[PDB]
This record gives sequence, structure tokens and C-alpha cells, in this order.
Amino acid sequence: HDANIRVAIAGAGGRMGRQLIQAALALEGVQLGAALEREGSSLLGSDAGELAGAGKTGVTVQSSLDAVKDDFDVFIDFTRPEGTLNHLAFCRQHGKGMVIGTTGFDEAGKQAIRDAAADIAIVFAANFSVGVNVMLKLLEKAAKVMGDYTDIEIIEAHHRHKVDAPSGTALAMGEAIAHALDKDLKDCAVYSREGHTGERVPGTIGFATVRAGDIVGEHTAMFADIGERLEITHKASSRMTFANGAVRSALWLSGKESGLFDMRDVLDLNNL
Amino acid sequence: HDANIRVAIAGAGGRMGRQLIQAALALEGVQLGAALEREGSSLLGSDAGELAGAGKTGVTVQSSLDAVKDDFDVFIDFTRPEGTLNHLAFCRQHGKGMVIGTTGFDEAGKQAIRDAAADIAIVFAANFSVGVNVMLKLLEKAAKVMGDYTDIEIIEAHHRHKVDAPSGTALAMGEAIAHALDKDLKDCAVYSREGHTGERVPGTIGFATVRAGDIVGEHTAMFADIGERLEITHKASSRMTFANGAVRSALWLSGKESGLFDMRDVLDLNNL
Amino acid sequence: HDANIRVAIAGAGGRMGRQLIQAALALEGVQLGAALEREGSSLLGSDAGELAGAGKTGVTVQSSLDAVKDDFDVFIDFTRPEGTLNHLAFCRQHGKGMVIGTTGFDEAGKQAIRDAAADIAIVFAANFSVGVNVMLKLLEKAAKVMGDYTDIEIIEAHHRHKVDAPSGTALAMGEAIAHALDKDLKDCAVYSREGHTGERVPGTIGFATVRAGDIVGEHTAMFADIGERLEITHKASSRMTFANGAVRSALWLSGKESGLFDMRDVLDLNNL
Amino acid sequence: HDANIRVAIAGAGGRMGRQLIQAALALEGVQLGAALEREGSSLLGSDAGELAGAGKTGVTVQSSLDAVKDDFDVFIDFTRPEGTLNHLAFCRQHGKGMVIGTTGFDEAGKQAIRDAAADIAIVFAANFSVGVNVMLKLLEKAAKVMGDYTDIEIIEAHHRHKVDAPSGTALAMGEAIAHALDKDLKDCAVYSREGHTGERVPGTIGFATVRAGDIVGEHTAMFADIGERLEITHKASSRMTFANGAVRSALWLSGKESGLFDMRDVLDLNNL
Ligand SMILES: NC(=O)C1=CN([C@@H]2O[C@H](COP(=O)(O)OP(=O)(O)OC[C@H]3O[C@@H](n4cnc5c(N)ncnc54)[C@H](OP(=O)(O)O)[C@@H]3O)[C@@H](O)[C@H]2O)C=CC1
Ligand SMILES: NC(=O)C1=CN([C@@H]2O[C@H](COP(=O)(O)OP(=O)(O)OC[C@H]3O[C@@H](n4cnc5c(N)ncnc54)[C@H](OP(=O)(O)O)[C@@H]3O)[C@@H](O)[C@H]2O)C=CC1
Ligand SMILES: NC(=O)C1=CN([C@@H]2O[C@H](COP(=O)(O)OP(=O)(O)OC[C@H]3O[C@@H](n4cnc5c(N)ncnc54)[C@H](OP(=O)(O)O)[C@@H]3O)[C@@H](O)[C@H]2O)C=CC1
Ligand SMILES: NC(=O)C1=CN([C@@H]2O[C@H](COP(=O)(O)OP(=O)(O)OC[C@H]3O[C@@H](n4cnc5c(N)ncnc54)[C@H](OP(=O)(O)O)[C@@H]3O)[C@@H](O)[C@H]2O)C=CC1
Repeated sequence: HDANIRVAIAGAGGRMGRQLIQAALALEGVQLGAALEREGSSLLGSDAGELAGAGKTGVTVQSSLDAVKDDFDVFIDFTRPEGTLNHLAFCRQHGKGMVIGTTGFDEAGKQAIRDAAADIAIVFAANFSVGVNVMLKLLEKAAKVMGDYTDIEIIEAHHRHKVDAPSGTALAMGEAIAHALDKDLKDCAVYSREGHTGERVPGTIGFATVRAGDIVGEHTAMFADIGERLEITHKASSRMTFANGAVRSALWLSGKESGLFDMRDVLDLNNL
Repeated sequence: HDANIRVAIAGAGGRMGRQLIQAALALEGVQLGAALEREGSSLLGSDAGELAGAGKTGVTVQSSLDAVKDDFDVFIDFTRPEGTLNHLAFCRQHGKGMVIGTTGFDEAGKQAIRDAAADIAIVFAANFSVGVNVMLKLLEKAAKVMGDYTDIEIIEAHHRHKVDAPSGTALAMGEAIAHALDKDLKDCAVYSREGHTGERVPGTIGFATVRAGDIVGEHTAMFADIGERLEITHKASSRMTFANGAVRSALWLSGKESGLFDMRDVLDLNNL
Repeated sequence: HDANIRVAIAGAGGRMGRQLIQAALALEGVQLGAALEREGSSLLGSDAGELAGAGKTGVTVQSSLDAVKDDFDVFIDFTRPEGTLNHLAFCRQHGKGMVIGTTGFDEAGKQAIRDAAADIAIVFAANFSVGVNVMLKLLEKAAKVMGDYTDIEIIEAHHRHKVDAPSGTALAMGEAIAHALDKDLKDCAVYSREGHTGERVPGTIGFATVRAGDIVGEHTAMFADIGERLEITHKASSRMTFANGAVRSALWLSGKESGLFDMRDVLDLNNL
Repeated sequence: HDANIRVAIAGAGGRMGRQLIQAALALEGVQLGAALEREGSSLLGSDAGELAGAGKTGVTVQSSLDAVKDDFDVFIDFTRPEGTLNHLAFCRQHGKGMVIGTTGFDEAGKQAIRDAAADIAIVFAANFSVGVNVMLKLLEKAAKVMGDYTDIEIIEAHHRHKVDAPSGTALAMGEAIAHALDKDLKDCAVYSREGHTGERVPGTIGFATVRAGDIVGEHTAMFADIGERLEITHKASSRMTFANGAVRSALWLSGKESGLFDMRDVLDLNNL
């Protein structure tokens, strides 16, 4: 973009690395600091931010943190925990704020992130979608006013290769609702409906799961009464949803140096 | 309406009787012949077709077939099998064509209907919705062209008091698809998805069931490939869907005296 | 129901009167006080709350406020402004709290309601649906977090006899969003899309209108970004949605004697 | 894939070229013959079908028809008419069957294609989606049985950069319906609904248009009566929908040498 805040994207030729580029490129106030790749890297030294399209962007694919350690303000990581912990110690070193989307840390791993945060400002989250998060927060506002009367159902659709049912986002939805109602999902979820099964039990939260084709991800929570239904649905079209939120956080970091934050923090969901 | 074909509606103050009235009233070419009720009947003798609204319609609620046996052309029954078999023998008698929507006959019951039909023209079906039927027929046209590539899923929503999952209409959908593909539903249906369950198996037909509030009935069959999905959905808002189809059949009977027909017959689904 | 709070429903054989009955009947903590009708009334004196089904309920259709003025706690009115102003002065008189859903008052009319409220606790609103209202409130929470990035679209479907486009609920949605964004609907609404019309202008709020069959009312607001969309949809199935909210308000009145409140008040939407 | 029929994909590094690769790769019975690029081409000589992922595929990006003119059976073109007419004359020459998706020919252009077809088997269509086409064909089957009663509405959603409203696919839908009913779209379409506009006129076909974010393309035709609605919806997720159909046609060509065919031909839509 070119704008007050400067961004490096590690994992440059990766699935998210690509998107994180166009995002960075796109979002006002954030400008593409650096673009890293992995040594063996064929996109190395040059192939300068033209994964995201946009021909030429000025910035160039590197391999060294210190080779560029002054081209960027915030470090954006969607890599592997082993890279993460690398990037981590260098970020801490040079007071570089991070945005971490990498998953799969172990416990040792999280503590590190957590400790680094004493000296550096980090955004670490398991879901960078703004839609999802906003959605999880509206779900409890709706649950407080309707949760009691209504029949609450959760319907999710995913591609044919999704191996667990229901998804985690769905379970997360279930959980927000449940907690809004001072209930426990464990005592009211219903994951299947087959055969003869009496009338629906009040207070239950049932789950319906659709697995087909290439569906990136769709989630709907329904608040159904006699006479009406309220639905809040989230449809993900691409992994650009994750990228966008990472970048927004990157822009939000600008001006922090504190601790450990999440999308709630970025999104001020707590005062919504 | 007042129109070339004349219609009596038994069960006049019943759940369908009411609707069958407005329908009869509404549909061009069909005119409200008579409106029966049950002896004890408080709507008796008068309360003349003003369940359907329309103030006054000329026709009057009776109790006797022979008290009116010449006010109507086709007899419309959505009652109880015990009434049905009554109405039956009088219809046969006076060469009165019937439209039967009543359910729950036993085997003795169907044979009778079937036998009556040697002398009289009857429309007997378990689902009078035109939408449903049309839908079942488009489902096999779509299945023939896409059935092979696609992931076919069936999603149905019903009120909180529906006691079986999936519905019969859903199973019927499954069955049309399956037969279009020379398959057997029994070997490919999947009614639940809970927990860890590997990637979706090709050739399967999964079912997703939603039970909430007052939903009259919603059915969707999805044909999902990489890159796209075709959906065919049927939403029932009221039991007017059944009434409408009964009346249409009543109009179609006009000019038949043959056998036993169904909605396929009425709807010429076979040449669609 | 029989429960701590007691309710009279004027307009007893009217379109809402019927529903307001089943509601009153249904909702815990509210019990069917009285059921009024209009003098000429054929449901008079007896036909005791059996419009809502439930055979017999104990309460009996009357014609006189003072004939029953002590059978009920809160007065529920969905009538005509001319009845309203009647009911009004008697409610004020006997410190009877009201719930008014009647529409079409003139200015003289509202002032009266407003004045009555100095001495009596009234709930007066133009839309008693809880779903709608909750929905209008989630719309501005979503607008504050996403309103800026997203393309916000509003899609509404109504029966074939709806004569204005878009509906008022839709316009209301537009308006909540717009105000959340310190904008003015007037400068960004787009009600039609026909022919050649360049790319969508940022910051706009477009409206899409569907008019078909018997659709009671469906409203969807979409928050669309690159990569995802959040939808909040309200589907009305019956006019039971209005009835339910009226009764809930009736229960909420219990313990008030103050002024003039609305669904916001009943629903504590302000602290949501 | 490697399979009885052999395929060359011109435009190899283009938007469709990429997808046409994975498709070819994916579809049973079709095997990736050759992959062309344009002289200046950096993916030249090698970068062998690894745009579609799949690391290495054996086949290699070339520049010469005769450099490969015996590596493939059917020629797949989604290029520019100027390339098309090139590819054309060489296909004719070596009795190579074509699949053409390129758009924008002029009249001179179509005649050529049409003439080439006297000696060669070509599939030329403006929409290679199977879903769309199947859909257009189910639309007229539904229109014949319901078209008369129902209120038919067409709702389409597209990204924020779509410049005409409604889309061509939508207009095409309108047109199939209209012709099924021996009507003319021109006398019954309704493209906008704004302001005060009386009840919906019977026999009309209204259009509702949604323009937001990155929506690839969604189309729904609704058949709405009192009491129910049938919907047939097509959702495009990617341009893989076009690629898939091109390849299927490529496989269908196998064994033809005749004329000019379209997706109707490939899909046997005429006997469906
Ligand atoms: N938090 C969220 O909202 C979401 C998180 N993700 C997470 O983000 C990460 C990225 O996903 P994705 O893009 O699909 O994965 P990919 O396989 O696409 O790529 C990972 C990238 O990181 C690079 N890389 C891998 N290991 C290391 C390492 N040890 N040191 C340095 N660079 C490394 C890879 O380079 P190379 O292959 O060439 O070595 C590649 O560029 C994953 O952890 C994923 O789970 C994804 C979506 C959402
Ligand atoms: N085929 C289809 O598409 C559908 C069929 N139905 C079927 O149609 C029938 C009607 O349903 P519904 O209207 O809900 O039922 P209801 O309970 O509403 O009423 C049945 C009606 O039949 C009358 N009746 C009952 N028994 C007899 C009898 N022995 N002789 C004469 N009249 C009789 C009743 O009068 P009273 O109570 O006063 O004696 C009442 O008028 C049922 O069999 C139902 O399953 C419903 C929807 C769809
Ligand atoms: N605020 C909201 O959420 C909504 C409000 N409504 C409003 O509520 C009202 C009720 O609607 P609806 O039920 O359809 O209307 P209806 O025509 O169904 O009936 C009105 C009722 O009021 C009675 N009535 C009419 N005029 C008077 C009068 N002057 N004094 C006493 N009783 C009177 C009628 O009796 P009779 O005919 O026998 O004289 C009838 O019982 C309307 O104002 C409507 O706009 C409806 C839905 C929602
Ligand atoms: N029929 C259908 O269902 C659909 C058709 N299309 C049509 O297919 C075509 C492809 O679209 P798309 O992939 O987006 O376009 P692109 O811009 O992505 O690429 C066009 C491709 O053709 C190559 N090319 C362009 N001109 C010529 C030429 N004169 N001779 C040889 N090769 C040529 C380009 O190479 P280079 O840039 O390097 O020269 C590139 O590989 C378009 O006509 C499009 O309208 C797309 C979707 C659907």
C-alpha cells in the first residue's frame, strides 16, 4: 500500500503467504515491508510480491531477518511452530511486534509466545476471520435475548475432505450460546438425528452437518420460535478471510508494545 | 368459483376441509358443489363456506350424501378411512369421481379403493403437493446428468414436534435420486455425522436434519461438485399446498372415468 | 396460562385477537384475564377462548370494560384508534396498564397516549416482533465493526400484495446501519439495478426486493467482504410473532406504572 | 490422468489454462496431451503442468502446434479469437477436434468456426458450466408444470465489479422460462421495484440483483404459489465450473467428427 505501518510476511510463497500479500497490499495504512522465503527458495531475492498479482511492488523476497530487519514494523507469521519460535526470538530482540497465525504449538510453544509478550506486542489467534469473531459475539447477544424461548440449531457445511463433525467453528458457536445461557454444551448438544426420535427436547442445541464438494466453510446458527426465526450465517469464500484479519491486527498493533492480544482485542469485541 | 366442474368437500370443518374450501373457491373451472360435516355438526345446515372467508358462497353445510348428491361432480375426501369407505360406496353408486387424500387405510382399505376404481375415476395420493411431486421428478432429471460426479446431500427442516428423522419426503427424495442412479438408498445413505469421521465417501447420500419451532416443512437436495452446486428446494408454508393439489386433481378428473391415478397422472409427470 | 399477571385482549375475534389468545394462553406467568368483543358480537358472552384452540379456558367473551374490569391486570389492544382511545380512558381511570399495537393514530392520538402515560404504564410500539427488534440492534453492532469495509446489501421478500418497495422493516434496517456509520440513508441507498450500471459504489447500501405468493415477510442484511459474508436474516412465519411480543411486554409491564415504553424497553436493548 | 483421450490446453498459464489443467488432470478417461504457451513464455519448454499443483505430470509447456501436434487428441482453447482462428486452421488441418470457450468472435469469426466444423468436430459454447446448463433445462420443465400458477422471481448475486444488471445467466433463465410459457420476456420482465408500486402483476417475471464483495456468481429462480415455493439455485464457486465442462466435452468429442455442438449436445439435454 505504502502507509504509516510496515509489514513483513514470512512464508511468502505459502498458501496464506500469497494472500497475506494481497491483503497487505490492499489495506489502507499498511505497507508491504518485507517478504521472506525459505533458503532453498526459488522465489528468492526476486519475485517481488507478484504472487498476489500487482506486477511489481518494490519489495523483494529475501531469506534473512537481519537482511531486512529494518524494512518492516510488524512481523506476520503463518508458517510452522519451528519457524515461529525462530521468528519469535528475533522479533523480541529487535522489539518487533508480531502477528501469529501459525497453529500447532505445544505447551512449551505457547509459553514462549506468552513470555516474549512481556517485552513485545503480539497478536496470536486461532482464527483470524473478522466475520467469525464478530459472529461469535452477536451470537451471545442474541442468545441473551432469545436464548430462552427459542429452539437454537447450528448448521455447517464443509468440503468433502473435512474429517471431523461438527467443525470447531460450529462447536465454538455452540459454546458461546451455551455460555450466554449459563449452560454447558455437553448437556444439551445433539449431534445426530436418525430414526425414531421423539419431539425435540427443549433447551437442546442440535447440530446438522453438511459435507460436500469444495465448500470452504459455512456456518449458520438459527434462533427459531413459533412465528419466526433469526439466522446469523457466516460464509467463507476463500482464505482471504484469515489474511484480512491478520493484516488488520498488524495495523492495530501499531502503537502497542504490550502483551498478548487476540482478535477480541483487535476487534474491541469486549465493548461491543 | 362457479365453473364447469363441481365439488364437494367432506370434512368441512376440518383442518384441510377449511383450506380445500378456499382452494375450491379460488381455482378457475372448479366450483364449490357441496360442503359436508358430521351429524353432531354445529356448522351444519348453514355456515355456508365461511371458514375459508368469502362471507357467503351460496353452498351450505349438509350431513347427507343423498341430501346433495346432485350438487357436485367430484368428491373431495380428507377425513378418516372409516369415512372414506363410506364415501367410497356412495361415489361408486352414483358414478361420482373421487379425490382421496385420507391416509391410514389398511390393506383391506386400499383394495377397496382400488376396486371401486373399476367403475369410477379416483385420484388417490399420499402427497398432494404439486411442488413436492414436481420436485421429485426434477431430482431424477438432475441426478441423471450430475448424479455421477457430485456429492448429493439432503437437508430438511421441520417443527419441533416432528418425531421421525428424516422425514418421508426426504427419504422419498433420496430414493428418487438413488433409483435414477440404479443404486439403493440402503447402500449409501448417511443419516448422521458425529465425531471423527474420515473424508466423505463417494457415492454416498448424506441426510442433515433440522427440528425447530413451527417450520411446516423445508427440503433441499444439493448437487455439489468442485466449483459449483445445484440446489432444488421445496418450502411448504401452509397446508394450502395439499389443498391446491387436491383441487387441481378434481379439475383433472373432469373427463375421466377410468381407474386409479396419482399426482404423477394429474401432473403428467411421466411426459415431462 | 394462569399466572401472576392477568390479561385482557380486546378485539377478541380479530386477526390478532385470535393469536394474542394462544399467546396469552401459552406464555408462563401470564394468564388470560378477559376477552372482549364488539357489541354486535356473535362470540359474545360465550365462545370463551376457543379461537386459539384449547377447548375451554374458563374466561368468557364480554362486551363491557366495567363488566370485567377486575378480571385483568394489563390491557392488550390491537384494534382501531377509535377503540384505542376508548380503552385508553378507561385504563387510565382504573390504573390499568396497557399494551398497544394498534396503528394509525393521528397526532392528537399519539399525544393522548403519551399523556395517559403520566398516570399509567403503557407499552406502545409499531412492531411487536422480538426477532425484528433484536435484529435491528445486532445490525448496528455488526455495522460498527464491519460497516466500514464491507458491501452492505438488504434483501427482502413479501407476498404478492405488498404495495411498497422496500418494506418499512427493510428501510428500518437501512437506517440502523446508516446511523451506526454516522451516515444518512438518503445518501447511499440504492433501490434499483437495471441495465448498464458501473461497478458498485463503495459506501452504498443497495436494496433488492422480492414479491411473490404468500411470503409473510423475510429480511436479510448482508455484510460482504472479499473472502466472506455475514448475514442476519429474519423470517416471519405468521402473525404470531407480533402476538408473542405483545404478551411478553404485558408480562414486563407487571411492576411498572411509569411512562411510555417500547420494545427497546421491554427487551433491554439498550444494555445489550 | 492418462486415459483413452488426449488433451492439449492452449493458454497454459492463463486464468482458465491453469484450471483446465487440474481438470484434465482430474477427469477419468482424459489425459493431459500437451500444454501450450505464448512464445515470450517464461513457463515455456518446462514448468510442466505444475500450475494445477501435482508437482510433475510428464507433459511440458511448448510453443508450437507441430512441435506437439501428435501429443493430443482434442484441442482445448480459452484464449482470444485471434489465437482461436490460428488454432482453428491447424486443427482442421490435422483433423484435430476442438473445444472452444473463447469469446468475442465477430461474425467473420463464427462463420469460420462453423465452416471448420464441416471437416472437424468442434464444441463451441458461451457457458461451459454443467450446472448452469442443466439448470436452464430444469427451469423449463418446472415452468411447464408450474409456470402458470406461480409467481416466478429471479434473484442473482455477483461481485462488486459486475457492471450489468441482471447478469446474462439471469436473463438466460428468464428467457427459458418465458419461452416454456410461449411468452416473451420483453413483455413481463420487471427489473426494478422502488417506491409505491401496486400489487404484483400476474404473469410477470421480476428480477432482483445483489452486487457485493467477491461473489463469483449465484442464481436462483423461484416458483412461488400460495402455500409453497420451489427454488432452483446455482452457485458458482470458482472458474473450475467452466473448466470441468470443457473437459467433459473434450471427453465427449472422442468419437465424433461431425459438426458443431454445444453443451446441450454434450449433456444430451435434449433427451432429458
Ligand atoms: N490462525 C488462522 O486464522 C489460520 C491459520 N493458518 C495457519 O497458518 C499456517 C500457514 O498455513 P499455510 O499457508 O496453509 O501453510 P503452507 O503449507 O501453505 O505453508 C507454510 C509456509 O511456511 C513456510 N515454512 C514452513 N515451515 C517453516 C519453518 N520452519 N520456518 C520458516 N518458514 C516455514 C513454508 O515454506 P516452505 O514450504 O517452502 O519451506 C510456507 O511458506 C499454518 O500453521 C496454518 O494452520 C491458516 C489459516 C488460518
Ligand atoms: N394426502 C395428503 O397430501 C395429505 C393428507 N392429509 C390427510 O387428510 C386427512 C385430513 O387431515 P385433517 O384435515 O388434518 O384432519 P382433521 O382432524 O383436521 O379432520 C378430519 C375431518 O374429517 C372428519 N371426519 C373424521 N372422521 C370421519 C368419518 N369417519 N366420517 C366422516 N367424516 C369424518 C372430521 O370431522 P369431525 O371431527 O367433526 O368428526 C374432520 O372434518 C387425514 O387423513 C390426513 O392424514 C392431510 C394433509 C395431506
Ligand atoms: N404493532 C404491531 O406489531 C402490529 C399491529 N397490528 C395492528 O393491530 C391492529 C389489529 O390488526 P388486525 O387484528 O389485523 O385487525 P382486524 O381487522 O383483524 O381486527 C381489528 C379488531 O378490533 C376490533 N375493533 C375494530 N374497531 C374497533 C373499535 N373502534 N373499538 C373496538 N374494537 C374495535 C374488531 O372487531 P369488529 O370487526 O368485529 O368490530 C377486531 O376485533 C391493527 O391496527 C394493526 O395495524 C397488526 C400486526 C402488528
Ligand atoms: N466459455 C466459457 O464458459 C467461458 C469462457 N471464458 C473465455 O475463455 C477465454 C479465457 O479466459 P481467461 O483465461 O480469463 O483469460 P486470460 O487473460 O486469463 O488468458 C488468456 C490466455 O490465452 C493466451 N492468449 C491470449 N491471446 C492469445 C493469442 N492471440 N494466441 C494465443 N494465446 C493467446 C494468453 O497468454 P498471454 O497472456 O501470455 O499472451 C493466456 O494464456 C476468454 O475468451 C474468456 O472470455 C472464460 C470463462 C468461461
